[PDB]
Amino acid sequence: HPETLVKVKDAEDQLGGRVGYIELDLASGKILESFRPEERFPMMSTFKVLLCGAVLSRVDAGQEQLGRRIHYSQNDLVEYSPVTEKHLTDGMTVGELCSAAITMSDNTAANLLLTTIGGPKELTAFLHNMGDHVTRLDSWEPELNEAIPNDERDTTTPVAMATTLRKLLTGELLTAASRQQLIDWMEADKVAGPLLRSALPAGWFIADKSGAGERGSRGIIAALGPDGKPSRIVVIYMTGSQATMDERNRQIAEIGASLIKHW
Ligand SMILES: *[B]([O])([O])[C]([C]C1=[C]C(C([O])=O)=[C][C]=[C]1)[N]C(=O)[C]([N])C1=[C][C]=[C][C]=[C]1
Ligand SMILES: [Ca+2]
Repeated sequence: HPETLVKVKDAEDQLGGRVGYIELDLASGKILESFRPEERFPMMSTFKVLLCGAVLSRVDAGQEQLGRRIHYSQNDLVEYSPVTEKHLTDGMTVGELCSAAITMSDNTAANLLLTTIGGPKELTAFLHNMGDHVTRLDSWEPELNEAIPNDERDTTTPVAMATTLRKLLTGELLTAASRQQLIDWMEADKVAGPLLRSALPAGWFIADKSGAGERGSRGIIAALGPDGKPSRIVVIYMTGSQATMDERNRQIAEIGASLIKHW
């Protein structure tokens, strides 16, 4: 496997569109390497981690409980809701909704959680308020996956997302319990098998969240490291090609193989 930045540029060569990449040291926050760090990419389902950050912040502020059961109708269901579609009678707790949104990419679960915080506008305010003046959520699922227009809506940058993820996971913004719950959900991710996880050696820790959108869009955010503990943050986004799902998966896995090999 080639050097990581070479592999990233190669992925872009093969896919077309743009590929963005950043690797951060978790302990220090220092940027180790990057490519297109400050360019915008659609967040796609990766936003669901930030959403649950906002939910946990409200729990920490005594405004929400993870045990609170939410009921909803079949009319609330949108595409890609593999968990929520199974609980129309019994409903789901806020904590269960976050697990579904993060670990299964459940869209209705995300929408229901957005409602609890006051919508995409309030998620953006939450981000602005913790120091992220770049990332913006403008739409609900499943419209936010349009990857254009309109036009910088529903976007982040690799460095914005990486910095914000780091603050959520290790900063004093959330309580220790809440930081732990957020990473626990990400560690339990069920649908990112073919991505960074495919290149992960035995004994390593990974907590991640993937996403997919229109116009060749794919992405992953991760905290990972050897010896069962995370030590670096990795964010990879891609958009603006006609690449099939399999090919986009392959390039991300190959970037992963590279950054592990050249750790
Ligand atoms: B999303 O990325 O905001 C959402 C759900 C989804 C997540 C993942 C993943 O890897 O986490 C993947 C596939 C879908 N995306 C969509 O709702 C989008 N319309 C979509 C749905 C199916 C396949 C591609 C895109
Ligand atoms: Ca290029």
